[PDB]
Amino acid sequence: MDKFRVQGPTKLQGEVTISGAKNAALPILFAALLAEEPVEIQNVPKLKDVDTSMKLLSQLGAKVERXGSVHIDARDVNVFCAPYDLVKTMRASIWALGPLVARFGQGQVSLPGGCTIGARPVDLHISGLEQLGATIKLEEGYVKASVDGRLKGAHIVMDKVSVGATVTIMCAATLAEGTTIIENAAREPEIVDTANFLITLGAKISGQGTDRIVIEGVERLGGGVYRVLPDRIETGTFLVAAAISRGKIICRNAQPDTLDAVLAKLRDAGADIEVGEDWISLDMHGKRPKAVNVRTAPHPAFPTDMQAQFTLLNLVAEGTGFITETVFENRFMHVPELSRMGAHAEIESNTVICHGVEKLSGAQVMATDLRASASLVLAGCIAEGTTVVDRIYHIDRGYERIEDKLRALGANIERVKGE
Ligand SMILES: CC(=O)N[C@H]1[C@@H](OP(=O)(O)OP(=O)(O)OC[C@H]2O[C@@H](n3ccc(=O)[nH]c3=O)[C@H](O)[C@@H]2O)O[C@H](CO)[C@@H](O)[C@@H]1O
Repeated sequence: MDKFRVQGPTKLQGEVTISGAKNAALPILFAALLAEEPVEIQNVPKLKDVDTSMKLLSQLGAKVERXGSVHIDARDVNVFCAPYDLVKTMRASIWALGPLVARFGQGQVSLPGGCTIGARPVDLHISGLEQLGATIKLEEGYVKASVDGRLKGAHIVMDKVSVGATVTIMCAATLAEGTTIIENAAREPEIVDTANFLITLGAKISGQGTDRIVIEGVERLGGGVYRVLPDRIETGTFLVAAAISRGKIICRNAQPDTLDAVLAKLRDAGADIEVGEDWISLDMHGKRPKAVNVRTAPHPAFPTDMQAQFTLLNLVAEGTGFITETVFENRFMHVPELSRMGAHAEIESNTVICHGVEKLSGAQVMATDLRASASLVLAGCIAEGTTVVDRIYHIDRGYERIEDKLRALGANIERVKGE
């Protein structure tokens, strides 16, 4: 079991180049199952989930390869049951279902894996596909969908906002007969990116980025070339790294408009932030950040994917701040671990009350999920002494070369293989 051994304290400062969004690359890779011509996807991060997705697509019969850019030729896909081992290791696998039923009339996928930060049901994906005409049966952990002929467009009012289900419905709708209107659609930047990728292939979609997406189905999608947008969560993670470090960082290959809420909160924490067309700089001017109150919610509000990181920020900030997590019900797994490092926090229902301390102490901590793992590594960088983060495999799912990137900022980190 690989771990990260981190020696602190170290001030993280310098520059970092942001990789493509984990969460845009993934839905785009699965959306490629709809493509009847080859596609080249550029700026795809080298992440465990991307590798898993490529193997999954290959096992469905698509020709897949990469390198910098990922190439997919799904013309001859001929297997419609996603392999269990690949499906259970990440959340993104659920996205193989919609394209398979929309293009081939059938698809079978086991319930997905991914961070265990909640029960994470897929009822909205199922309900959406059923509204488009699919028949779905759940048996022995597999979601089995089928339709005789094409799906048919429908006016779907999502009764809960969901990033993943919005993607499932939007992608499947592109091959349906007629027009689909998705109400209460998730507005995340990755939904916009996925929609634009689909449009590149010939899909007819509008409203992406708003609560109402309209899709006019077409007979078939072609191919194309598309570059994935920057990872806003990786960007926020490194901005937080600089903030808690009382340092400065410039993030290159960034997309500032995907982070309005996060940047505003960092300014509230005392950060001096500037933005360019494709970069973001943060400078603490050597000052300890000020605690902030945060409430997570769907985009454009503060993202749940930055919650663990801001929990860390508050725990070393001046004063008391709270973070209310409204999106997932089991996303405070990092709190007990940070407490092992000297943090002062109390959990009250869906809110963590943080009381910042001057400095954390190194300790043996356990990564419990993706964003928690990144938060513990950052904690290790600023803590006094040695920190060992166990089960760091979690970090490889969403951060490309975080070890190298942190080292370039001044971190003393070593990946230790086998205890
Ligand atoms: C691979 C990927 O893109 N992952 C991101 C995506 O996941 P994901 O797509 O799973 O996020 P969702 O938006 O769907 O989940 C949000 C909330 O809706 C619930 N829900 C979701 C689907 C469903 O069918 N029924 C249901 O009840 C969830 O369990 C959760 O309580 O968005 C999340 C929220 O911004 C991020 O934190 C994840 O990193």
